[PDB]
Amino acid sequence: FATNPFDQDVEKATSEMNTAEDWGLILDICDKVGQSRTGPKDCLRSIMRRVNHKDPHVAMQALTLLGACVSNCGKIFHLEVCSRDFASEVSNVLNKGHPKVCEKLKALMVEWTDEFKNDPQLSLISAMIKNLKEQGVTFP
Repeated sequence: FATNPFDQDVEKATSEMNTAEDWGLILDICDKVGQSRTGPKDCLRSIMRRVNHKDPHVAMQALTLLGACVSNCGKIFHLEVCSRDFASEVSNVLNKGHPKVCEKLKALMVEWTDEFKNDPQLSLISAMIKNLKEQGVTFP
């Protein structure tokens, strides 16, 4: 019965009508995440639904929103991204996704492992990279 409070803003920020992702709507999303206990998880789940959209223009906009949340929301968001739920969502996107979408998601992962390298609680992204490399996936 419950609706995700991020769904509406995430849709406008990543609309197919947009020439590019709306940054004003991105920063408002980042600020909103930090206002509630469930903000990080609610937002990440909403983002991943848009990353899974049929139109790659929508999926590309969603990945820049994902990157902005990891950049601006701090450890609380990094912990959400460091989950089995995200790892499942990553392999589901890489197996069905457009090459342009796969390129961007894998690029973000390489950036995150470098950013998370000094935190042992944030090792999951590096573990996902190693696991995907065993399956023959390349990470430039």
